[PDB]
Amino acid sequence: ISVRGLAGVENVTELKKNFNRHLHFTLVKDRNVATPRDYYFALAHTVRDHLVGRWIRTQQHYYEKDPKRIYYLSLEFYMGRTLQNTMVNLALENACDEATYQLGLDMEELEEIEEDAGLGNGGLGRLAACFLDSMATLGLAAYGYGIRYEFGIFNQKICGGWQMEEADDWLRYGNPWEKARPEFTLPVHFYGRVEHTSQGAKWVDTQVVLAMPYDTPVPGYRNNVVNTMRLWSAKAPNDFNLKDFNVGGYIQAVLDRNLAENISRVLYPNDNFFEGKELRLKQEYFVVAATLQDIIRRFKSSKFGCRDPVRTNFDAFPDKVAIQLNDTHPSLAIPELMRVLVDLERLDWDKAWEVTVKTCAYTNHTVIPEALERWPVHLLETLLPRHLQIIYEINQRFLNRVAAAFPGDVDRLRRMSLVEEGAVKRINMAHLCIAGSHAVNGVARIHSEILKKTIFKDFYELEPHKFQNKTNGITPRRWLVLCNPGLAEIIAERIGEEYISDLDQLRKLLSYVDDEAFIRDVAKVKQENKLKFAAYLEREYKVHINPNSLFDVQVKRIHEYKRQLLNCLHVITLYNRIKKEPNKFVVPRTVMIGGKAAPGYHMAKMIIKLITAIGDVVNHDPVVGDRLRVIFLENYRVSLAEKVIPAADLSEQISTAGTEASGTGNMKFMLNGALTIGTMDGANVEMAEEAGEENFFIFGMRVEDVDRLDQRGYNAQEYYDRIPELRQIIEQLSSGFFSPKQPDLFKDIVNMLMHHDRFKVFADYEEYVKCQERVSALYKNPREWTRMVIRNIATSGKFSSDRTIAQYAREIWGVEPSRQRLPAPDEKIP
Amino acid sequence: ISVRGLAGVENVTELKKNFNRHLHFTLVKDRNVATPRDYYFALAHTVRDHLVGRWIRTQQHYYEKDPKRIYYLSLEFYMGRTLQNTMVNLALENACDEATYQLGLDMEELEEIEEDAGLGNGGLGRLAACFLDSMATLGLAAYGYGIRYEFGIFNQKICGGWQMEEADDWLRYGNPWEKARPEFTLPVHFYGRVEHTSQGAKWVDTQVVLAMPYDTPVPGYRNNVVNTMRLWSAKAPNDFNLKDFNVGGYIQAVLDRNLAENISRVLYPNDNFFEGKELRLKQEYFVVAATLQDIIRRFKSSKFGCRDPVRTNFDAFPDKVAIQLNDTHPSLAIPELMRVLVDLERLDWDKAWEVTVKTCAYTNHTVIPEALERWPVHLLETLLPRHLQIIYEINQRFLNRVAAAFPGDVDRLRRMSLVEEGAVKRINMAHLCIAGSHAVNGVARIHSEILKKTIFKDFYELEPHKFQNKTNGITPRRWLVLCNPGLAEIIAERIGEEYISDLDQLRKLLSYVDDEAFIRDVAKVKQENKLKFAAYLEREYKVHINPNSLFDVQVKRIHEYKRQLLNCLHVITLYNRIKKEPNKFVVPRTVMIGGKAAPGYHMAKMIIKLITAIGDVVNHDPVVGDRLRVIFLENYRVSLAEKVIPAADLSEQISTAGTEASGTGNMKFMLNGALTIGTMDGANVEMAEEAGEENFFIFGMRVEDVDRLDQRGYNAQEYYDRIPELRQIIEQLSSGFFSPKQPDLFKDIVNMLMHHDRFKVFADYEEYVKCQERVSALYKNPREWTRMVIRNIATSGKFSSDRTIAQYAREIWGVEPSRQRLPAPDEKIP
Ligand SMILES: O=c1[nH]cnc2c1ncn2[C@@H]1O[C@H](COP(=O)(O)O)[C@@H](O)[C@H]1O
Ligand SMILES: O=c1[nH]cnc2c1ncn2[C@@H]1O[C@H](COP(=O)(O)O)[C@@H](O)[C@H]1O
Ligand SMILES: *Cc1c(COP(=O)(O)O)cnc(C)c1O
Ligand SMILES: *Cc1c(COP(=O)(O)O)cnc(C)c1O
Ligand SMILES: NC(=O)[C@H]1O[C@H](CO)[C@@H](O)[C@H](O)[C@H]1O
Ligand SMILES: NC(=O)[C@H]1O[C@H](CO)[C@@H](O)[C@H](O)[C@H]1O
Repeated sequence: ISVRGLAGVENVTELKKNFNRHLHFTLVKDRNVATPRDYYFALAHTVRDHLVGRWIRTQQHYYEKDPKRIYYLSLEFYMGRTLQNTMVNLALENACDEATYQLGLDMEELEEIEEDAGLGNGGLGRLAACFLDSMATLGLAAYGYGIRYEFGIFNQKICGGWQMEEADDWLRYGNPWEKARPEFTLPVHFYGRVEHTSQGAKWVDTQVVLAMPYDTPVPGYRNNVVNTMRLWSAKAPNDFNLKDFNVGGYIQAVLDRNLAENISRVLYPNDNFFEGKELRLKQEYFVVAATLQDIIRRFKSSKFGCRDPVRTNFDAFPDKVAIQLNDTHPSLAIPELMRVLVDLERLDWDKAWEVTVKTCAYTNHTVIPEALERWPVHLLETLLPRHLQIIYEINQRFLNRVAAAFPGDVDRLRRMSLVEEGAVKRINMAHLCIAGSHAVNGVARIHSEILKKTIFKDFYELEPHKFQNKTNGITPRRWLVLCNPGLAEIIAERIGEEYISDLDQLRKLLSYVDDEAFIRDVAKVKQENKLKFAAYLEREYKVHINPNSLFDVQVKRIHEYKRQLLNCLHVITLYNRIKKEPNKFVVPRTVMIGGKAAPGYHMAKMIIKLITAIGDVVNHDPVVGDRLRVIFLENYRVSLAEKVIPAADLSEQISTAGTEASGTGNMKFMLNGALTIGTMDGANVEMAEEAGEENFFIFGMRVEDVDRLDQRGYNAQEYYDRIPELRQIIEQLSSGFFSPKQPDLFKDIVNMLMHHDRFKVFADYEEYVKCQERVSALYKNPREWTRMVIRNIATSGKFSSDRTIAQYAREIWGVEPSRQRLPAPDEKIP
Repeated sequence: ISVRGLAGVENVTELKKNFNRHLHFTLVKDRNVATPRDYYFALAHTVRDHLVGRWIRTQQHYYEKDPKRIYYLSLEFYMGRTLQNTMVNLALENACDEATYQLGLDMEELEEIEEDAGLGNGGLGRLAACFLDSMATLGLAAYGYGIRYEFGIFNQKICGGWQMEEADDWLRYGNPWEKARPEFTLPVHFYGRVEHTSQGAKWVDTQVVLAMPYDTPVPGYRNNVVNTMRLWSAKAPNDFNLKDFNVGGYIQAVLDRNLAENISRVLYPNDNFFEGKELRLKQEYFVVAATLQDIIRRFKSSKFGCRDPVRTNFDAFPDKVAIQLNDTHPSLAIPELMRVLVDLERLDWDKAWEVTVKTCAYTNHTVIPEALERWPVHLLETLLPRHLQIIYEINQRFLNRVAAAFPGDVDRLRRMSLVEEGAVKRINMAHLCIAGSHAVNGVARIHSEILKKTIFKDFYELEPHKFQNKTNGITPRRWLVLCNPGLAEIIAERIGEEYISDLDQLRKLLSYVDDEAFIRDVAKVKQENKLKFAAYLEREYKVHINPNSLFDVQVKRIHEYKRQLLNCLHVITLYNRIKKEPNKFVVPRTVMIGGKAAPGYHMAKMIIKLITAIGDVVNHDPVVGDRLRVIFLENYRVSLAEKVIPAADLSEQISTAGTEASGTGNMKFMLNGALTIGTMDGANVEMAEEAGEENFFIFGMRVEDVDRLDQRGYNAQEYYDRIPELRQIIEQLSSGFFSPKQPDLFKDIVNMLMHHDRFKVFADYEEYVKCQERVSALYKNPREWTRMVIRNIATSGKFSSDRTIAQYAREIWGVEPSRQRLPAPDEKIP
């Protein structure tokens, strides 16, 4: 059937009876009233059973051996569905497929019932999920820590061409994967005041919120290692949240508990954009305060909570603990760790600071200013008074370091300060992170260099040893084996299976680049994928596409810097050319654009309306026929990504040079047989470098060109004046060609494009359509297109998250990865 | 060990491995980190497994056979713990005891970990729970329908002698008994307006709240019948509760979902008191609207949803459905059933009304005016506009019936109206219930007569056939076998086990009233019970009592009509007499008073402070010694009742004649070996009548005496003037003898007692202490006390809820009870 494992005799029988046990005893249903949703749950519980045994021994193992522990703090974890992934990592897929078949059910149909765990916005959250899978596969004693939002990223609905947001109640029917651990609830403080008494400061008169943990298992790939993802939930105490007496109402006091519990209610739907709301700051401190207590508790036991030197010496803390900060969201971990060490454990400042810097490491993910976290001091002042005092003291000492290294450089001092003066004073969280961590890294080579050269230049000059780079990666398990079993099978047929946890081995495929059978197969699976997606489209969304055309797709969050607008201009150009010479042959294309816009991002929402507006015109023009279709992919998410990517021919990674820190969707497309048209931005550079620029469609300005233009001054009128095809489009938009009933509907887009385009869309227009012509040329030659594809796939190995994690491990965390199978799952009950 | 069933070889082994399965696979723990709480859950899941098989076949059975269905609507269901009860009804107790023992654990210790299901206030809610157990034991196709409050009755804490209320988070650790059924969610409407169009009215522009059901199994006693208790939870729709667009904030819209979900958040802690708050009205309509939809759906399938006459003829509705209204809380069921039949199904008014009256039956529970539900019309008008219109039409037609029967009686018309004019117009829910039901019943003989003679006189004259009586009862399973296995065993030793589901058989014990061994045994178990309770007291609450003294207990909600104050006066009297003649012998007594006061009931809370104030004085007077102890039993609840009642010698049921509709705690004490001192009120009359007044300590005014006094005019000064012992107490209260630091602390109590005592506490004072002297006299003669006890126990059979349900069944519902074992639980999987 494929290498989804063995469908053993004993195990298919065992699976079936357990499927029936759960349907009866767990779901309390009988075959006669059971629905697909019930069947899905019986299977999920049956699969979950197989990894609890491993989960328990893994955790027990780490307790016995006591290795260095990795803590990955992130406010986002974009997990997606987890049934199939679990089957894959446990080699259960074929057995489950068989068993459910014998039970008379379609596993694929059941898999579609599982709700996505959308606890993230985009790249940053998905990176975290890929990292977890890799850390488990490389046998690292690693823990993912976050917030268990009951409402994840909103579900997007397109009404009359506009985006409609609706609550994502992913827990509505339950989550069979998590395991509530109410017994490990912890208290978290807010507000209050600071009392300076005799021997130390005291954080007093605080409001308490309880943090209840929920553990989700993270299975490694076929090595019997099951790590833990601990997500916190906010709960109100039953005392003060009722006990602070003297009139108000007993009922009202019970109803008001949903005020402290609102902390983990909803994820903030902003991607690369900072909103300074108090609720967000609360979520940030919440995950940090609870997580650290758990970290120190585990440390206090270790082998110190037995003997060792005997005396809670936190000198070994950094040798046993490593906490990674995913962006600046969990930045309060630094001042929080100091508060606990200084205020509670009573270490001296300096010893405490040495410990903190040595255990903390920060990852930066963007250079755009509007994404930078600068919290107003009046907020920190009220909500976390002691942390503010600690931050001012960290700043004081740091700045003294600076003054001593750069005597007289008074502007450097203000530029480096953690405190920003002006309208309102703010705290620059990124500066905090750099000062309190022993390593700061970028997510792609160019981005990392940009940090050193630009944004964090002064910091780099002060401590050059802190700055590193760790190019992002993706997991070949979910992003290849899981979503594209067909491609994975034909690869395995030639080079075996060891590449799933050693993607570098994909290079061996280079020697099949002239192989006639392989070229035929690679081209076959991509055609099978396109057919399946074309079907799904009419199945769930309804209104036909042509599977023979080139599948041109751009799926990612809607942003001005990602330039879906630049993609829009090209689509309109194709349309206009066709209308000019109808009877001329052009390569057919189905251009699919999908992505979510943050609720408050007016421009982003205006862009989604434009895309659908273009499709209304293009898709109903009889002269165009089936040569051009413009489709907006609704509710783009992980599970949807797993469907489109394997069906794509062309991947659009056209951000303005120097704005996309890395990107990861780009890597997903590369490993799945799509060719890339893009700019020399983020990881695009390393991908072209790995595959050879001849096998990549690169165009537009490089970072240096962008800066030159800025010195000069960017003027969009010039481009408007010198390109008639461009001029024709802008005037079509301006006159209502795309919005008849509302002729001025797109005035904001045009106005912006002409007068305040921060991302110079026009500057790359000519080179973009010229370059698009070259891919259409190559697509006309099936054999050569597929051969270039094989050059990409065969060369994508460097982009596996296993490689990324192995580097973080050795260069930042100080631990050694290991592909050693944990001693089986075998029963045991001590 | 006792007759807690057989501890079979095969089953103790089977239980153990299943206990281990769950501890591993369900709880995901290993013996080395498992806590008592974990052990409790493993056991609970192991026990729950045994009744799912029966649950499924019972429900399937009712679907096949299609008998008449009973629907018990109640806003309260005071269930208490459910582990032991389940073991008892399944004959699993000894097997579980053995198995857990072999596993090295104490079942009793684990049982103490289960949280009480406090979804009720007192009598009314507990009656509902006892009724469910009985309906299952008598094989009735019955369903309990209510609200799944996430916060039940508050937990009471005594701080400095005052009651402190704190949220009852009973779901904090989970509920292994319920089974969420999100797939059966239903929509419920609120607000909106009525559109009268061509063919009928239309309820339009409503706000929708979703009702999600949760089923809990209700096992009958050893007959393999497992009925269902369906509790609704409020959920916000994800559309409009987000989709009603045009600025407000996306975050705020998601946070505001906890506004529609507040409906099932907390139970209203009022016992026999009406609070006209909008939230309460919402809860009331919520349970009714959801429940009825479920009722009609099941009806539409029946055997009509196949064939029968063919044409949704609701003429057979009453032959297939019976809905019992527990008090007036679910009274909206009447106008709601009309709205669905008339507005949706389009039946004519008259046919619809005939159906409604024939399926609905109402139970009244109190005669005090402040407990009567009179909803302001402006509330109904805004929240349920169509129901108000239907109510006015029901009233219109009813009043026309009245006018036609009593021509010219214009005052009768206003007195009978469902609409009350005055300050604000109100709707008298009780009148609604009488007009729309085919049977109205009281809960004890005297109470029922009082309804006919007083409160509902006019209604009785119009339709005498509607009024009936159904004396309350309690379940011998939880209230005897479960809480007092020792007494149950010695009874079984003489007369067998058939009395557990046939309590009348307890009469056979009369012939052992002179049996020397039996008297010794009955007295032995009561001494063992008192010792165990005396221990528990120091264990969990700490500060000694003497097990040899008489256990004088009064446990029920704190009310002015229940007269804990009258009990207080006697206690102070005993104290004062002792202080007068210290060296005189008196029978030692530990007087235990326990109960919860509604948060807003100032007087009730003042009484709790008095009780503790008396104990502070009495309990620390060296002259008193161990002859008198005053203890306030904290957080009185079902699980606590199961501990004190079996340890009581004297039961206090001293409400003012004509105020306690029935009572049930009284019956609990009678079946457990305590003698009763009380007034001729509620069921007390029938209990004395059953045991013989010679075996009962009756005192005080009868109903007739109370009325005579009211004609005359009650003047408390008289009693104050003529009784020096009484005068001495009032002056002790008045001068701070019981509250040194705050001398005027109890001025409200004294003021009330002297000037506005609605329940004439002073009027029964003399006869009360005189009567208390007679029980002390009898207690001095152990042999005769125990013989009188045997006369009570042997004669309590009439007070089993099996008898009550069998009457409701035959005289109101029109169904025949059956003690037939359902065809085993045996596997099966169709
Ligand atoms: O005190 C202890 N005795 C024995 N095993 C322990 C103890 N503390 C932790 N463990 C084991 O280590 C696992 C790790 O627990 P953690 O504290 O949540 O990381 C637990 O599930 C147990 O298997
Ligand atoms: O359409 C049907 N076919 C077969 N069994 C049914 C059907 N509807 C209900 N049942 C059975 O009747 C039980 C009663 O379901 P209820 O509707 O919740 O009362 C179900 O759990 C099934 O065993
Ligand atoms: C991989 C992924 C992303 C990141 O895509 P980019 O193109 O790097 O912006 C975002 N959303 C989803 C659903 C993803 O799977
Ligand atoms: C039985 C019971 C009641 C009812 O007692 P009464 O004395 O009738 O008022 C109230 N609360 C609890 C906990 C009960 O078990
Ligand atoms: N999605 C994102 O917010 C950011 O982090 C991702 C993961 O590091 C990057 O690939 C992306 O370029 C950046 O905008
Ligand atoms: N507890 C109560 O509210 C009421 O209903 C109970 C059950 O019918 C009665 O026994 C009680 O006398 C009455 O006050």
